Amino acid sequence: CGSCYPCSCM
Ligand SMILES: [Cu+2]
Ligand code: NA
Ligand code: NA
Repeated sequence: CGSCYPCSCM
């Protein structure tokens, strides 16, 4: 990250 920080959704 994003809205799943820390990822892997990115
Ligand atoms: Cu992330
Ligand atoms: Na960031
Ligand atoms: Na990813």
